[PDB]
Amino acid sequence: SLKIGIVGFGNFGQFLAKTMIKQGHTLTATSRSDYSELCLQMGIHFFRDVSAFLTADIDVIVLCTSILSLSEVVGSMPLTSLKRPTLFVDVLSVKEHPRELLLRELPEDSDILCTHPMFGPQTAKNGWTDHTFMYDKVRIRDEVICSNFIQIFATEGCKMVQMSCEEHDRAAAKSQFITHTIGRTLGEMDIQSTPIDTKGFETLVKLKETMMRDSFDLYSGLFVYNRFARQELENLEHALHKVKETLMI
Amino acid sequence: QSLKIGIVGFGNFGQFLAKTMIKQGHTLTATSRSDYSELCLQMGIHFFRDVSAFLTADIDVIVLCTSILSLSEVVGSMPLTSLKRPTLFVDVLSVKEHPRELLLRELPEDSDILCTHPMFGPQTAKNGWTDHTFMYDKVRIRDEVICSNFIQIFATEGCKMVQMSCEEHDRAAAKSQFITHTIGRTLGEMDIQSTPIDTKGFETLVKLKETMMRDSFDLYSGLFVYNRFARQELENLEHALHKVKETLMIQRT
Ligand SMILES: NC(=O)c1ccc[n+]([C@@H]2O[C@H](COP(=O)([O-])OP(=O)(O)OC[C@H]3O[C@@H](n4cnc5c(N)ncnc54)[C@H](OP(=O)(O)O)[C@@H]3O)[C@@H](O)[C@H]2O)c1
Ligand SMILES: NC(=O)c1ccc[n+]([C@@H]2O[C@H](COP(=O)([O-])OP(=O)(O)OC[C@H]3O[C@@H](n4cnc5c(N)ncnc54)[C@H](OP(=O)(O)O)[C@@H]3O)[C@@H](O)[C@H]2O)c1
Ligand SMILES: N[C@@H](Cc1ccc(O)cc1)C(=O)O
Ligand SMILES: N[C@@H](Cc1ccc(O)cc1)C(=O)O
Repeated sequence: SLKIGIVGFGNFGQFLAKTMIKQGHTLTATSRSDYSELCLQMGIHFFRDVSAFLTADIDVIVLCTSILSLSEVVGSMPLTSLKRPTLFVDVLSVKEHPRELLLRELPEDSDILCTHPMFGPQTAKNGWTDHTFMYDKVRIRDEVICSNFIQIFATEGCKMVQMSCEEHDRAAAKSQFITHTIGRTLGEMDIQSTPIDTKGFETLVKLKETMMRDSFDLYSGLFVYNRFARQELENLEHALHKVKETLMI
Repeated sequence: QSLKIGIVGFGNFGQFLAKTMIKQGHTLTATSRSDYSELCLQMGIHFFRDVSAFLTADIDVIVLCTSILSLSEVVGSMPLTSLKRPTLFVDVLSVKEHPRELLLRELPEDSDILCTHPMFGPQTAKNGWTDHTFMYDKVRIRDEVICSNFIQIFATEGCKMVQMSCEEHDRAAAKSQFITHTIGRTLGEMDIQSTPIDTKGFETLVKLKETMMRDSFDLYSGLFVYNRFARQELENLEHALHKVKETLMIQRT
């Protein structure tokens, strides 16, 4: 049982909180917007003031804010007020950025665990089993607390993948970022089902619908803060152009 | 007497009203600028992200719970021709001449208008609404049954029921609640602290400060910008403080 504080209690913060509560951990939260009533509903304590959140009795701080805002959020936190050395976990969709920034900004005696649960409310509605949880033990000295946190995902059946933040971003730029870009592009075309949909087109409509559920902040953070994304955007754009020219001749 | 109620603006006060409406057995729908999907799931409310879908739902009464400052933009963005049926619009803004004038100008003629201000909220009616004041003005009512069923929501909670014009409301609110918030905001800027030797009077001021600082600055701003009688009351406050101050100087001398 862990005392887990969520920083950024939005869509994915709430998603993680439901399962950690179910396992019996003690959850608290803080966020830019006021989630007092939703935390009341869920049965957890919300701290309108980040300073009171950080002086509380807390084993793990999970950074669930948007990629775009992480630097501002960490910058606004009075981290010297931490009672104890504390494990910091990030769940951002890109990994080199939070690794670099937490190593730079956190107090040195705070541990760092960089993760990406490769799933969320769209793909893992009825549980985490067989979805991938990527993690990088960036700066761990309390292996007990870190293992307790990682076990949250192991006991839910996740496929557990240790890899560096760099290898994550290289792979994510080719897969997740391309998938979102295609979903977003179909969203601007506003593709719609017809009476003669093929199965392939049905999957694309569904892919469009699920990708459009993520914020534009999230999508844009995949591009801005993954140094490998720009070339994958080029690869996609160049390939489409080459396909077009085989048709145009 | 159980209603299909849609709430526009599911923020701090919209949620406050919904809690008691759910307790009474009403069926609630909500829409808002921000996404309250999860919280509405918890409370059993049907949440529409898009106001156009909101307006085609099965709604008896639409309750406008957006900030004073945003009412004009929110109503303006509503495709009001999407309305399935003539519908009662209720306003719960803390000032009243403004929504009354705007809804009479903007709403479809066939839609009824009840202009209200519950003189209480999360800070003062935390443990129930009993013997708090609920003000209302029947601006344009033709279906008396639905209007009466809505007003019943507050009467059954033990509210003090005050029928009064929107003008008379703003006249009284400029002299009272605006002054109260101004004093609380002034004490908040002074950041007054408790002391070894607090008197009871000072204790109530500290408490008043804390309660007044819990409302949004948008709200406090709306009390002044959209009440044509607030400006004179802010002058009367400064004028009174300076009158007291000068008598101290004369007493000093
Ligand atoms: N399935 C998923 O959605 C998923 C999966 C894996 C990882 N992630 C990652 O989890 C994190 C949150 O994802 P999300 O889906 O909830 O959507 P998101 O739009 O990326 O992030 C929303 C959260 O970021 C906060 N936020 C945004 N801008 C802020 C700013 N200037 N200042 C302070 N706080 C700000 C928001 O606070 P408020 O809510 O209080 O306004 C909210 O809590 C992201 O880093 C995402 O990359 C998401
Ligand atoms: N005790 C009270 O607080 C109390 C008592 C009586 C009457 N009232 C009145 O009830 C109404 C709500 O008050 P409140 O306490 O909840 O705080 P408020 O700050 O006055 O209003 C908050 C609501 O206004 C919405 N909003 C603000 N700016 C907006 C904009 N440009 N566009 C669209 N929506 C906007 C917000 O939408 P989102 O939440 O989706 O962001 C939120 O729902 C006010 O008119 C107030 O005068 C309040
Ligand atoms: N939100 C998607 C997955 C996802 C996870 C993280 C991301 O960064 C992006 C997408 C889902 O429900 O599975
Ligand atoms: N929000 C405070 C004060 C307040 C009352 C009425 C209002 O219209 C606005 C603010 C309360 O709980 O009472």
